[PDB]
Amino acid sequence: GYFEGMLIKQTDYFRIYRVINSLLISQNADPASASMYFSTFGAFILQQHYKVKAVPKGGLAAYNLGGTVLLFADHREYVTGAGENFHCWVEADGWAIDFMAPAFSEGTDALAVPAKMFQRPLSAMAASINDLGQSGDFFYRSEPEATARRFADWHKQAMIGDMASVAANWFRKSPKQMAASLSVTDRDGKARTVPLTGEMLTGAW
Repeated sequence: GYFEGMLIKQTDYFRIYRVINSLLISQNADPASASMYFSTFGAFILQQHYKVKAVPKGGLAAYNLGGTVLLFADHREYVTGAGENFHCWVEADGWAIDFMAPAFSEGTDALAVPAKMFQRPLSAMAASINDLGQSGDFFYRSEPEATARRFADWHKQAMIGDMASVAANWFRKSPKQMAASLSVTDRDGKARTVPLTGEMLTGAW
């Protein structure tokens, strides 16, 4: 209670999630693509506002969330997802941060996954997908070749960099007072209003 020990305050983590979610929502992205935006835009915001090296990574990811294991992998003969089960996260200043975590309720049906922050030391990582016995446990296997290929066409898409710029400029550290909505201009020169999405967000894994 006497210092900020985590890389980012919980409330600011939620600000980041809210900003990225607000920019993405119109895109109706699949889970894998969504994680790519949460991880790259999150990393960019961390670089720009917190002055830490923050690196998006992807591959196989698994979490114990309140007793249920969420597994971003394909089952075969588990392996790294060849499709929509691929998942990205951020590694920054030793911290594992998954800015997508509040969105884990979607697509999990019976698992009834709550929306909470995921920000934990990488040094706390479990040994495997079979070592996830406690809520908040996580396991990652980076697949750098797969990650590189997944992102291969992103540099050709000017809109993505434009959205990242908007994200970094929308985010402010608490308590400074963020715009409720922004006017965003596309490459055609046309502007649209993008509002902050409106979920109430509490809790940490």
